[PDB]
Amino acid sequence: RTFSYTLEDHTKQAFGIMNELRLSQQLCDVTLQVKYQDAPAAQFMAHKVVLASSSPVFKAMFTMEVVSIEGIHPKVMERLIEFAYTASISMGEKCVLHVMNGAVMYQIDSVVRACSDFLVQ
Amino acid sequence: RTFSYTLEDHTKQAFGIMNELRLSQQLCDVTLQVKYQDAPAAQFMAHKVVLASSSPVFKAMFTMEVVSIEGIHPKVMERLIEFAYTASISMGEKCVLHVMNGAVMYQIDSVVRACSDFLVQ
Ligand SMILES: *[C@H]1C(C#N)=C(O)[C@@H](C)[C@@H]2CCc3c(nn(C)c3-c3cccnc3)[C@@]12C
Ligand SMILES: *[C@H]1C(C#N)=C(O)[C@@H](C)[C@@H]2CCc3c(nn(C)c3-c3cccnc3)[C@@]12C
Repeated sequence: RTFSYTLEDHTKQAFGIMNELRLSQQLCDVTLQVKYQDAPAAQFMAHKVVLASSSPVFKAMFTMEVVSIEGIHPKVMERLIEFAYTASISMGEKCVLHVMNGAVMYQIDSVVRACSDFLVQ
Repeated sequence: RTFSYTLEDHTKQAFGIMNELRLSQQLCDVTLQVKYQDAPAAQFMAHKVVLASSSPVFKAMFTMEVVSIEGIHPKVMERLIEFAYTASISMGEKCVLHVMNGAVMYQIDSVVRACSDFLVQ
């Protein structure tokens, strides 16, 4: 007989740690430079393999690097990265469209579907 | 008002992709050399930030590198890495103790508790 076991919460817990690591800027191997049209330049350190696992666009991009990002607002990028590491996203209603546009841009389909479904209303 | 959304399955899905990436040997930044006492040398490519998020011992170790691993059996290491990326682990009963010893060695407490609870019986 062969024993087997699954920890139901493991993925949620491992992501918690991965988020700590990003916040401590530990083990990061990418820096996203978001320069965008009158808004101040922002930088976001992250882990390539985590970004790739949430976005086909990031996966395509990566399969210490500094990446220039045009065409998306830093605050929008910030929220998408948070989603990549936390499985949740928040914005103030008067902006759920801007977020959606970022999520469309990065093929984060679950976020797109969420904003879209909410915007319809 | 501020909108918020959580994708319940995101962590399970992102890990699925991270596992694909490891299997395709994409974005890896560590190679674990497991040489152990009469057994053949084995190598395991992985992502530091994923190993770190499942093991305090790996986190301590990392906070393309080749790491020499002594004192643990390659097949045991293999199963622990699988657990790190899949949240599940399997072995053939006549070996759940060997696995437990590896899991103890790497402070993967949920695996230790699982084998321990099963061994008691
Ligand atoms: C509006 C908002 C709210 N409420 C947010 O929660 C965040 C997510 C938005 C970031 C992007 C943004 C916002 N307000 N504006 C006017 C923009 C913007 C500006 C220029 C180009 N694209 C977007 C926020 C702050
Ligand atoms: C026994 C086993 C079963 N059934 C497994 O599923 C895997 C996880 C074991 C790997 C380690 C191992 C096993 N059998 N032996 C004798 C060892 C071993 C040998 C020497 C030192 N430590 C462990 C497996 C194959």
